[PDB]
Amino acid sequence: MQPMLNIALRAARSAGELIFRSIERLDVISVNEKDAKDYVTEVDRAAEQTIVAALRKAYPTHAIMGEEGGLIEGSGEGADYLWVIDPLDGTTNFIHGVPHFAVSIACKYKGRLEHAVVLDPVRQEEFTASRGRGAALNGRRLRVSGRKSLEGALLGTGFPFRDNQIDNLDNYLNMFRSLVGQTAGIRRAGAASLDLAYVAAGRYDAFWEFGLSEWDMAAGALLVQEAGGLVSDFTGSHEFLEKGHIVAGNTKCFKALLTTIQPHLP
Amino acid sequence: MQPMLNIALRAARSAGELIFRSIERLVNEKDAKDYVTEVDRAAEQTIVAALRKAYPTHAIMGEEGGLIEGSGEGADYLWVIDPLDGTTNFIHGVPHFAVSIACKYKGRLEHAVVLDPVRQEEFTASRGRGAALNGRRLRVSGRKSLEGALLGTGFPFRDNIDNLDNYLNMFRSLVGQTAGIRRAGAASLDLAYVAAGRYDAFWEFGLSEWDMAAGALLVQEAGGLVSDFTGSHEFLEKGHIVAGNTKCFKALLTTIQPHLPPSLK
Ligand SMILES: O=C(O)c1cc(O)c(O)c(O)c1
Repeated sequence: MQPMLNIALRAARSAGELIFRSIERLDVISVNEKDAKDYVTEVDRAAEQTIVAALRKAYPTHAIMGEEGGLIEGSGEGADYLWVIDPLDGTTNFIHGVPHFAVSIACKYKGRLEHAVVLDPVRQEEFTASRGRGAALNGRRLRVSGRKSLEGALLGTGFPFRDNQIDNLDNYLNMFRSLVGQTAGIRRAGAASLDLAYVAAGRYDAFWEFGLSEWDMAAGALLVQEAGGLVSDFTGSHEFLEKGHIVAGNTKCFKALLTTIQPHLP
Repeated sequence: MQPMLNIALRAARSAGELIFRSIERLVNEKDAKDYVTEVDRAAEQTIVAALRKAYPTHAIMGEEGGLIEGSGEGADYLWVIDPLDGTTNFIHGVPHFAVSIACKYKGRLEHAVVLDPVRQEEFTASRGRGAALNGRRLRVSGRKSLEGALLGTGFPFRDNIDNLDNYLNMFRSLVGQTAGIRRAGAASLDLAYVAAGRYDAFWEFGLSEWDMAAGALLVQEAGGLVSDFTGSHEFLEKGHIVAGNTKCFKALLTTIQPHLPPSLK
């Protein structure tokens, strides 16, 4: 409804239609191990081109930070706007044909989250927010869940590394373990932007993950904030975008989750 | 597609439309379980009415209703119904859950439906006919190893550090090779995703027969392999299952046997 948000939304829609046609072709004509990385890079960069063309047609002086393309500075007052783009969040899902992935676009004005779009092109779920305007899913206002504690909570999470990183891993599995008793479930769906959007819509009561990139978190974090939730890093501060670890939730479940993970950090 | 499978498919469609309207509306914690029991039993009634309109002599085993014997020749047919698989997702509004209907003839899996009513994805199979998603032939993935594999898994319980440790050990060993491990929260859809090539393999323990029956037939008919944790074919009875493409099934089975007690073997 704000012109900048509408621009971002149409760019996400075009990218998502491209991604949807790609998955359709994938599902009938089956790429093998070696080709998978190259197919993903191709679809990623085609969707990013779609988005960036649409954005720059309206705001050519803005700064752009894409997953495929890196950081490109803006000029004049446009230098105060930074687009943070994951054109395809959930690439492993995508390349396997798992229908759970999103386009993720955030706009920051002087370093504050200003606009956000997370678009599931399969389910056709459009999560939007502007700073101080609240959040919507396909036009309906979003609210975080009301659950009062982790008792029976449904959490989201993820471990995005798939390396040797035995320190991190153990710590994570310790966090995970402490959460297993109270919660009704933990889900590992494979796209952090959709996990944050689901926190915002009330579908998850909270979410925690480390090892993320800015483009994975930016839009979904604004969604959670504007839906009435809380978002921070693992230490409780607001440097999640920079550090790559994030806790998001409704008020009570955010607080309980943060407390629960404290013993498994220094 | 054979008339018995088409009957099962229409029953799943009606149940799924009911489930979809139910999700649309949703309410605090205490009432949640009663709402879910209501929707569960309404969907099961829908399914069972449709099935028995065609095969009144068949045996029926639903999650809500238990087992009812059949009669005559019909006693050799057993329908195994989960009317709503993935209730925690459902009650939270997470759009990942399915209706699961299997038909067994003399104890062997004969027909199968797994229906995602949100994404409108209809997984169908008959014994010796192969599997389809919305009418298109399904094949298990071609990946030759766990390198870059996407696996699926689940914990039905959370009462249990008896079980807990066991799983978390398995999990850890699998993290290096695979591209990802997923916990989506509906075993019937995890098996259907193995069948369609979306997961390269899947393992879970603590399941009920109605959770596994249809998806197991889907995997078999899509060219995959399905067994229990010991490698035998008593997954329906034991509640632990491994399914996958041929190589990733084999690798996953090998990987998890050393991390089990003799209890799950
Ligand atoms: O193995 C996992 O837990 C995992 C793997 C992923 O590729 C991923 O994006 C994620 O959020 C979780």
